[PDB]
Amino acid sequence: SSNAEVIKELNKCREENSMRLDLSKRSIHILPSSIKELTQLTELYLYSNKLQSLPAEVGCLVNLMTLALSENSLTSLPDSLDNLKKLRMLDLRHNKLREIPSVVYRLDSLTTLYLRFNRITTVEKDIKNLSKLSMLSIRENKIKQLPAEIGELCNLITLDVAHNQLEHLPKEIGNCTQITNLDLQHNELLDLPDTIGNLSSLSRLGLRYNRLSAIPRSLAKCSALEELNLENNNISTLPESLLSSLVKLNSLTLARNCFQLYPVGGPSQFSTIYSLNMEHNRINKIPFGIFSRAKVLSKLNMKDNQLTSLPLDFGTWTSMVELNLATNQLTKIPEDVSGLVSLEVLILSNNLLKKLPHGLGNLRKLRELDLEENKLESLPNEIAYLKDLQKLVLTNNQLTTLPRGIGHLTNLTHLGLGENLLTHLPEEIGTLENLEELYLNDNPNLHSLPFELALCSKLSIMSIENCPLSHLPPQIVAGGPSFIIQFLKMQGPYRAM
Repeated sequence: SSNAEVIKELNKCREENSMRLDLSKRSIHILPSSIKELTQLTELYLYSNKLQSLPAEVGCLVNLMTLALSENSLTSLPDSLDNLKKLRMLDLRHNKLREIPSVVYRLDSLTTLYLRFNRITTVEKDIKNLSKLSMLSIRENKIKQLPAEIGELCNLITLDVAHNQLEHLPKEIGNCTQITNLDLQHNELLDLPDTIGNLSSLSRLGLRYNRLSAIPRSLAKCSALEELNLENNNISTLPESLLSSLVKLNSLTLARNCFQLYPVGGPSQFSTIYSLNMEHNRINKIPFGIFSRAKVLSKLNMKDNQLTSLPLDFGTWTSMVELNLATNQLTKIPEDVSGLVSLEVLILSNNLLKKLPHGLGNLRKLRELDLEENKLESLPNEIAYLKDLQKLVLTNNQLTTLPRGIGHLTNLTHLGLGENLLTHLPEEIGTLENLEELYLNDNPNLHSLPFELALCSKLSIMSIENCPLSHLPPQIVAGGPSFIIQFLKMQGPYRAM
């Protein structure tokens, strides 16, 4: 972009006396000093350019309120910006700064300051001069510690310091009582200050990917929290009565932390939570009656744990919609499962299940049932009642035959039967009118396919690898699933139709 275009637009802005000037996305390398004349400017946009400095004449724009400089190559700012006593927003993201430019600390009128994607390493104590600051985003820098003077930003509402190197938070942060969004994820925090509980207005607290070994109990004062995501830390236990005090908390994630037992605090500590994710831990037992007050608990994720049995109150979980028990040590499913009348998704992959209970047939709302990597010897006949079942994954088991009720899963689109010991498919496979995918790969004893498989008019993916299929002609089997479906139509009773 030629500079002469920029000069012409600058003249156009002068004549129009536009309170707004937008020079963004013009690959400007250097800016003309004539900018001095545009004293009427209240908004100046310069984002997505190649600027490496600003001219000191920018400080002449004493009426300027918004200055957007993001997505540049700046390393400093001219000291003349101190004249902008009306500047409310300063945007300096993706800009290759190594320190907050000193002139920024003197802009006592700022309410919004963006410094993302820069190589800033510390916030100096002069941050207190920005007493009117309500938005501070110093995300994605190399900051190792925050100054205690951060606590004088009493008007701060959102503090976004994610993807930094904070080891501890300054205890003074509690004096910022108007904070509602505190993003601290992808840091190296080792503990949280007890004064965090003074942020009584806090609704969003981002803590995942840090190194916290515990949570302060004073956090229980932050009753405005709606989501507590504590993923990827060392938390092994929660403070007693922490959960039961967060009466707005609807999403709890305690994943990838070192929990061996469920959090202490009794059934009342889950009474307001829609979703509980406790994956990748070492919990070996779900306590009896733990969800007795969890009237709105819909999603329970227990993947990658050490559950050896389900609690005997399992059937009481009427409200449950999605239950994930994958990568555990379960040897059986209690008949009580029939109480889960609202259950829609049941993930049981990577367990030690040999049989499924009769009660599996009462899961009238079950749509997805994943049973991959178990030791299943057979399917119960009641499988025929899962009329809303759409996905039935049975890969890597010891299944040998399918019950004739399998054809009653009229809503089934996915039937995964890979890595099993199947000898035949039942002829009722042909009533799966909506069957779209049928995986039969690695069935060493599947020597034939029923003619009725030709009635599955939507079947669009089928795996036959490492199946003998010896009752089918060698040329047809080598021709792939297209030729086998064609062969079963024309040699079967359904050709003339």
